Amino acid sequence: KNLDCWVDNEEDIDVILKKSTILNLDINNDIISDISGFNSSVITYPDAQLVPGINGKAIHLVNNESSEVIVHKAMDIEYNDMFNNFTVSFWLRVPKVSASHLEQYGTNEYSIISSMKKHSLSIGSGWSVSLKGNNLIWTLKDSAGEVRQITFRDLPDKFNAYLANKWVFITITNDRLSSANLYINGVLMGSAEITGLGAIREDNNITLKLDRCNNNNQYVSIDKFRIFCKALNPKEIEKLYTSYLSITFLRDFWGNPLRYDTEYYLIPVASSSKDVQLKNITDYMYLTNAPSYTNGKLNIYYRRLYNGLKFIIKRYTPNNEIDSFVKSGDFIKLYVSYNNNEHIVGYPKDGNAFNNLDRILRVGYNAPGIPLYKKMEAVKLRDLKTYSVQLKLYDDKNASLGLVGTHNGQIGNDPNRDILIASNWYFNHLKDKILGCDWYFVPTDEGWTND
Ligand SMILES: CC(=O)N[C@H]1[C@H](O[C@@H]2[C@H](O[C@@]3(C(=O)O)C[C@H](O)[C@@H](NC(C)=O)[C@H]([C@H](O)[C@@H](CO)O[C@]4(C(=O)O)C[C@H](O)[C@@H](NC(C)=O)[C@H]([C@H](O)[C@H](O)CO)O4)O3)[C@@H](O)[C@H](O[C@H]3[C@H](O)[C@@H](O)[C@H](OCC[Si](C)(C)C)O[C@@H]3CO)O[C@@H]2CO)O[C@H](CO)[C@H](O)[C@@H]1O[C@@H]1O[C@H](CO)[C@H](O)[C@H](O[C@]2(C(=O)O)C[C@H](O)[C@@H](NC(C)=O)[C@H]([C@H](O)[C@H](O)CO)O2)[C@H]1O
Repeated sequence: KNLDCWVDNEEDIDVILKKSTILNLDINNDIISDISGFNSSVITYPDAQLVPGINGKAIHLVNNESSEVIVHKAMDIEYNDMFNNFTVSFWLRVPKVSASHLEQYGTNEYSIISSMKKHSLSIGSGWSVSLKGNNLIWTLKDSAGEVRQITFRDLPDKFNAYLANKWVFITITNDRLSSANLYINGVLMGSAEITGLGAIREDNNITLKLDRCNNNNQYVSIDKFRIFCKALNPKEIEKLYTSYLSITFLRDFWGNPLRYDTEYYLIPVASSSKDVQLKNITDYMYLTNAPSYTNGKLNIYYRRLYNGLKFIIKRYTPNNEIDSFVKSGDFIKLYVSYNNNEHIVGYPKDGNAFNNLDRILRVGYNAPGIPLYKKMEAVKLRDLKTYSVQLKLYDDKNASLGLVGTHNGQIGNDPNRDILIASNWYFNHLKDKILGCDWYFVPTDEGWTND
């Protein structure tokens, strides 16, 4: 803590994050402003775009020189990082680079955030955040012209990868008396020795914009951009990361808010390589293997997306109000979209159920006279870091029919399958690290396109 900023009380992480923050980009009524107490100024150019963020709206940048945000560092923070420790933390969302783009822009490195005066592949001093292929780069440069750099390679499985259009949380801490550490989602991804460079003298503006990017199509989103005047520690990091994740909103596979009337494919967290298939209208659902995509020469692979059943969420009692956002604790009707029709998902009174308890879900059941329970509550009962949802079924008396999940079993002469069910069993295993009632809601997205 020798080169850290504040000098008061080294115990309360919550209070430490606040007191040590020196720049803080928040967005309110469509304006980006600094919300640390320093009131640095931010100038939002004309083509800076706002999109859903992990908690309110975020900044979306596209590839024209008029899509940018500038921060004019205030008087009393202007120089902080010339010698002291600083930490930069932000949420990022980069689209899965298409294999074509990996071929033709894979050696093109460009910035998205930078404190460092630029000129025709010649650089000032300061730092930048840059992308080159599927690499995320941190980069410190000092008055003498000396550089320190971290290069984090994204894993080759894009379903899991940090640079494949999911929101991820970046934090970079630089302790001038030791290292620069690169974290993603609270984990240490990369690091380098920064002992030895002196005097980081940079631009008086922090700049948000794509810089020297060859692909006319790139975009990226940045939220909650923040500068602390210290190398935060991982226990500080963990707390900073989870603080952004308030349960009150459910999220889609990408980290964006869960909405009604929109098509999502279901993929189970515990079985991420499966899609949902349906036996027949009126019948059960089961897990089947999704088709996968590999490419050797590019070192990349993913299970493909956009097949299996699409579902749609609707409010139980719906009509007049304005929130298209599914709140955890909301009661919904779940439907399957198959040829323009909406077939509600439910469990009919007395439908088979393994063992009398794991109730086999049914798509489109219509047996006259037979009650069909379809009131669901979508909830976030665990695993906050994972953008996943749980779904609870009720019968028509407000008794619980269980969380939605699967159960291996056999039905008639179809083969062994993992059939979708509703069961109260899950409710005793809620601390498990992996659970079978955990769902990803996946909407089509510009950022992910199967090649
Ligand atoms: C199906 C099941 O195992 N559990 C369902 C549960 O059923 C019970 C019952 O057994 C009980 C029990 O759990 O309730 C009670 C029983 O007294 C004890 N045994 C003793 C004396 O302790 C067993 C025991 O604890 C079981 C665990 O359940 O463990 C052993 C075992 O001793 O038998 C442990 C052993 O190491 C295992 N061996 C091996 C090599 O793995 C075995 C073995 O796996 C099992 O024997 C078979 O899998 O388990 O627990 C049932 O035994 C009972 O069965 C009925 C039977 O179904 C029925 O046919 C029979 O009727 C018949 C006679 Si006749 C056909 C000749 C006419 O009647 C008997 C008795 O009634 O049913 C009980 C009903 O209550 O019931 C609940 C309902 O709420 C659930 O169905 C349980 O299943 C879970 O369902 C979830 C979704 O609904 C998931 O699918 C779970 O699956 C995952 C998961 O966690 O989601 C799926 C994962 O892929 C899987 N991964 C891995 C790595 O395994 C996991 C994993 O299996 C477990 O999480 C633990 O690792 O499950 C379902 O598990």
